[PDB]
Amino acid sequence: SWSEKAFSASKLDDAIAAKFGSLPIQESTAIQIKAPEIAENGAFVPVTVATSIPGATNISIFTPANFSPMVASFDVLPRMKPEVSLRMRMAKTENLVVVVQAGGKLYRAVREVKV
Amino acid sequence: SASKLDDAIAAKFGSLPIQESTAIQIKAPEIAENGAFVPVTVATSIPGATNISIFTPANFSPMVASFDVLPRMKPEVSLRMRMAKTENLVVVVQAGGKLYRAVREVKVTI
Amino acid sequence: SASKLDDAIAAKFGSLPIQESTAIQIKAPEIAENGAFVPVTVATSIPGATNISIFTPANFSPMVASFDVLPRMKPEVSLRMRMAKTENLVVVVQAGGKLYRAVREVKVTI
Amino acid sequence: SWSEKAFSASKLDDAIAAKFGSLPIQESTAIQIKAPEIAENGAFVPVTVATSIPGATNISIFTPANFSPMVASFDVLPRMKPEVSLRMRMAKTENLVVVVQAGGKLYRAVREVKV
Repeated sequence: SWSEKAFSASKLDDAIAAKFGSLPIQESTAIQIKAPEIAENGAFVPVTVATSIPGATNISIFTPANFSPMVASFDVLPRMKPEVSLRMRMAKTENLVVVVQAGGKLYRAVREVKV
Repeated sequence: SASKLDDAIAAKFGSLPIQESTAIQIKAPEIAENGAFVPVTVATSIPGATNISIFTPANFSPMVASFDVLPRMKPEVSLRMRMAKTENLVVVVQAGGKLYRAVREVKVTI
Repeated sequence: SASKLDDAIAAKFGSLPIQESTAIQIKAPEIAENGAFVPVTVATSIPGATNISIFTPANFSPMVASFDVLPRMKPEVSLRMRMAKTENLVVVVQAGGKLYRAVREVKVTI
Repeated sequence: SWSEKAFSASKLDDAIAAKFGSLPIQESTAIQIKAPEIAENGAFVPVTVATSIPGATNISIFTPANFSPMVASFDVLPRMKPEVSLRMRMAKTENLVVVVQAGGKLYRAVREVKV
């Protein structure tokens, strides 16, 4: 498990690098993720992501456990109060990782969904 | 007008068959005030949708948003568009190697 | 890449002959820092130019600026572009029923 | 002359309406116009226009005397510190009128160039 967490952390960093490049990243409370705290085994979990970060031009959603870690990417003109919804099947307890690009900077937020 | 829209669509998606579809929902006010921020929501129930894109052919930037998704996620996008003039919102969904489209007009008043 | 650029050009100008031209000047740094605002200046000496347009095919909005002018005004445009990655600036001038183009790359560093 | 000024004022308002529509307009000091105060008869006058207005997506330049009053229009993505230069022949003493569109609002500035 600890080993698994280290490997899935490794996957995530590479996938972010693959998408945005080697951009400095920070944690932000200006990213809102709403999902159920717990959900049923193998069920469709509604997830909603928003950000109030002004120059946000991309919202990308990563699930580091799954075989392909990037699950969705949203390009938008800035200053449009974007909010994005999707439903994802979830077979095991996993962290959703949201990365927002604004300016030349990445902002990160994470939320766990126990299954 | 149609030429410009098709060019924007082609640059995003390439040369794919496009057809109209009622399986794309666009929620917006029928009419809006000049300068007001308009809530817009777009959704689709098309099963193997891997993209949903929003175009405003009347504007300088004809593509407003693009949502790359995995199949079966039933994507929905919501945003606030400031409206200067009457506008058509064009939504295109890619599923397999087909395009699906819906159009909605938002009238603007003085 | 070229397909996308051509589509953007076609949506602005229609179906006109395009040719490369050294009568379009692009001033930009050879290399830039990631996240830095880059000064960019574009000019042309083409006499009957009625438009000069700036494209960045690598970006979400492939058209950055468009300057409609009367002939003989020798338009020049200047702006600051933030750079996230290496980029090609494509400049297109319309004169009569012909298009004229120049390209310049701006490298970006870590 | 007074009559002329009234008619050229009339032309200008119609041309602005033609371009932007019936949008409320105000005067702004956040529009910079640099041109010679005086210039020689029938000569090419270099003119530079900038604006520091944040959401500026269009700069249009009007010369209300001339037969076609709109002389140039500049569309741009916002937040790019645009500055636009041109050279115009000038046969009589005339006002340059710059209108900037940002948001749903027009901002106006004027400068006279004596010939």
